[PDB]
Amino acid sequence: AAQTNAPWGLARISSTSPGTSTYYYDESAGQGSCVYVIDTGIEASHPEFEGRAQMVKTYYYSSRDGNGHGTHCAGTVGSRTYGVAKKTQLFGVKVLDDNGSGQYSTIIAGMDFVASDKNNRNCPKGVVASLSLGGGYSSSVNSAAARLQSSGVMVAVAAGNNNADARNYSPASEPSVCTVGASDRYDRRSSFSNYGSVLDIFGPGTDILSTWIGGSTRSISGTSMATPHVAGLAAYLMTLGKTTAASACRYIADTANKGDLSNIPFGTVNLLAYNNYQA
Ligand SMILES: [Ca+2]
Repeated sequence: AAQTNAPWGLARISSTSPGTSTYYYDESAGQGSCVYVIDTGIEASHPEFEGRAQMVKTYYYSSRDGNGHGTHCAGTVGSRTYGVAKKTQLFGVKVLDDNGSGQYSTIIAGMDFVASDKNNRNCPKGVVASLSLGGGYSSSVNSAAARLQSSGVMVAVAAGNNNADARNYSPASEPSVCTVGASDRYDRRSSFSNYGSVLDIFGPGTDILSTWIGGSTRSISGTSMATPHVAGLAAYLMTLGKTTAASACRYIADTANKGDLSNIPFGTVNLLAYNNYQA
């Protein structure tokens, strides 16, 4: 399949070189997988999701995304137009309020909640959890992500937006999950993106067009926007039979575009998520 004039990041994770705008992909498009977006929620009514999104939990007085963040990240995962894996099932878990603030212990709860709930869902092709959130370092927050991964969910986490070494941030530093740094449309590391030997992979993070609440779209930036590109890619790869939830971070690294980003500090992998479809 081909989707012309695509947001740059979808074209980028289907290309070897920057500077084009078509997204080349296999039409199975994540059918039969599932992705949990752990965030401010998902406006499931947004037609872009076409009936393929459900809130299934909240830790606040409402399950709605009243912030837009969770809706945008979810759109990059799996909206019809702006998503990677256009036919995956989406599940929302609202751990962030509407200003986009969550206490750790609520983030921990929602993470254990996925390890359990996946068992209430039909996801024959694999299950993925996309966490576009983080803060300082916590053994506990890290341990919750390592349980979610261990429970057979591919866990994708934002490396963080301070321009540092992500080894001081959580859940990013947790070593056993897949920590996602950011790039721009000219293959630069985004000027914020965190870096450090705990990163596994980069995906598109700077000027990412996706869904926003009210039915609407906006183009925002962050490792938060890079993270659901690599979650959706993993759903896409499960579904194709290439990899598995345990194995997907390694498979994505093995098949990445290798050398191609500017400003990988020393010591940070220079790897750019790639679907290997067109070549
Ligand atoms: Ca890893």
